[PDB]
Amino acid sequence: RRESINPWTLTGFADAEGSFGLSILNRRGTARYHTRLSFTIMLHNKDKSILENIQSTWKVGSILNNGDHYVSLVVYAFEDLKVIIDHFEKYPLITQKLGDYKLFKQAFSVMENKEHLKENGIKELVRIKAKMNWGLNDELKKAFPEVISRERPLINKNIPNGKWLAGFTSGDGSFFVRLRKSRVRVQLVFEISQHIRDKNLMNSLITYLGCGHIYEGNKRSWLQFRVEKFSDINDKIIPVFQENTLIGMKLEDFEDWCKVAKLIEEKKHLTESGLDEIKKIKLNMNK
DNA sequence: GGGGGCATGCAGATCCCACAGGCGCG
DNA sequence: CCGCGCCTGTGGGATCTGCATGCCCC
Ligand SMILES: [Ca+2]
Ligand SMILES: [Ca+2]
Ligand SMILES: [Cl-]
Ligand SMILES: [Cl-]
Ligand SMILES: [Cl-]
Ligand code: NA
Ligand code: NA
Ligand code: NA
Ligand code: NA
Ligand code: NA
Repeated sequence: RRESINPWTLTGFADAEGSFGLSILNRRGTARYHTRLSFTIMLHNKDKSILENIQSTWKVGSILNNGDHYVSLVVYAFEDLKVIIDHFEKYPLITQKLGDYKLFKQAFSVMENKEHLKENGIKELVRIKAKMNWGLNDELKKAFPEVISRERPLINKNIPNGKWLAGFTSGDGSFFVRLRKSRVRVQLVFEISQHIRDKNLMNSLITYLGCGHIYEGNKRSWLQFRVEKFSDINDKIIPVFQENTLIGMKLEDFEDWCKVAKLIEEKKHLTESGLDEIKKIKLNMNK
C-alpha cells in the first residue's frame, strides 16, 4: 500500500527514535512482579502519520496520546513482539540500540519459555534489565543487590544502505536554511546530531557521503555530522535522499530545502527577486 | 483463583534539533 | 573587497526512557 514504509527505513527510524523497554515493577500479593516488554516510538503529533504508517506496515501496536502535543506507538502484547523481533532479526539496527534490542530479544525468550515464573527466574530478567538503557532503579537494586553488571558488547556496524540512512535522518537529522547579514547571504546546511556512544557510526557518514565534518565541542556528550559546502549539498546530499525517500515532516523540509538549492544553483539567489522567494520558502518551513 | 498478562494510560530525563556568531581563506 | 564555509557555541522541547494498576481470563 501507498502508506507502507521501506523496512530498512523503518529500522533507521527505529535507531533514531525507538526504545526497547523492560519494566519490572512490584505487584499486593507476596513478592510478585509486573513484567512488561515493550518497543516504543513517541513523536510530536504533527508526525502521527509516521506512527500510523509504521503500524500499518507491521500490523501490530497501539497508537496513544501523550499529553496534548505527543503521540506514541507502543508494541507490548506477546504475539505482537514476535513481529517486532522478526523484523529486527532481518533488518537489524546499527546504533548502540542494537544492544538494547538483543537484550530485549533475550528477555522475550526467557518469558516465552516461562522461565520468569520459576523460583529463580525473575533474577534473570533483572540481570537483563540492568544491561539495558539506564539500568536498574534504586528499588530493584535493593531487592537484587548482587546484580551489578551493566557490561554489554559495543555495537560496531556500518551504514547498511541509503534506505536506512533516510529513516535515521528522518528521525535525528535537520535540513535548514540560513540567512546571514554581513548583503543578505543564504546558506543551506545539513546536520545530524548524536550521542558520542556512536561516534564511529557518525564518523563513517563522511566516508559514506563523501563530504561533511564531525564537530564535538570543547565542553559534551553529543556530536554533529554536518555538511555546509553547497556543491556537496547539491551533488551528494540532495541525490542521496532523492533516491531514498524521507518520511514525516522532514520530507517536507527536504522538498522546501531543495527548492532553495535549485534557486542558488541557478545563481538566482543573488537576484533581489530570487532572494525574496527564499525568504518565503523559509518562512514556510517554520511550521 | 491466584496470579500472569493485557489495556491504557501517566511521569521523569536527556538527546537531540534548528539554529547563530566569529573569522580565515582563496 | 567579498562570499563561502570551517569552526565554535546552545536553548529547550521533542524525544527517549521509566512508572503505574485495574481488568480480563485461564
Ligand atoms: Ca536519536
Ligand atoms: Ca526527531
Ligand atoms: Cl507505553
Ligand atoms: Cl544511555
Ligand atoms: Cl540478589
Ligand atoms: Na506510550
Ligand atoms: Na542538528
Ligand atoms: Na563538492
Ligand atoms: Na523537522
Ligand atoms: Na541516553
